Amino acid sequence: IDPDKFCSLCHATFNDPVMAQQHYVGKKHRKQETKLKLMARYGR
RNA sequence: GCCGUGGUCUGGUGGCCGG
RNA sequence: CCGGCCACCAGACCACGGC
Ligand SMILES: [Zn+2]
Repeated sequence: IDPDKFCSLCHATFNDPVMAQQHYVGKKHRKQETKLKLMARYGR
């Protein structure tokens, strides 16, 4: 089953089931949110 | 010079789907 | 066994900031 998904934190779109889950628990996403969150939080 | 994120590329493993 | 897909790990390259 292929459920469309989107990684707002990385601007990446998903098509495959494992394609999404694998990325959500990945390195290039967890640390990505860190820099993104910092930018948004510091942008005030 | 190193450190942290990001992106592509290079190699190893696994899963999703079909034949 | 083969093909479309993602992650994890390390290397090369570059942008930013810290020391
Ligand atoms: Zn992500």
